[PDB]
Amino acid sequence: TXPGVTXPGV
Amino acid sequence: TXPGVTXPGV
DNA sequence: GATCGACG
DNA sequence: CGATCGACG
Repeated sequence: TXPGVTXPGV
Repeated sequence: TXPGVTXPGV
């Protein structure tokens, strides 16, 4: 996720 | 699929 | 991070 | 055609 907590996705 | 019956996938 | 989202 | 298809941070 994110960042943070990428995306998703990427 | 295949082709035939792409891949999967692509 | 959370049973992750977006190319024949 | 196919089949709850399968493989970039």
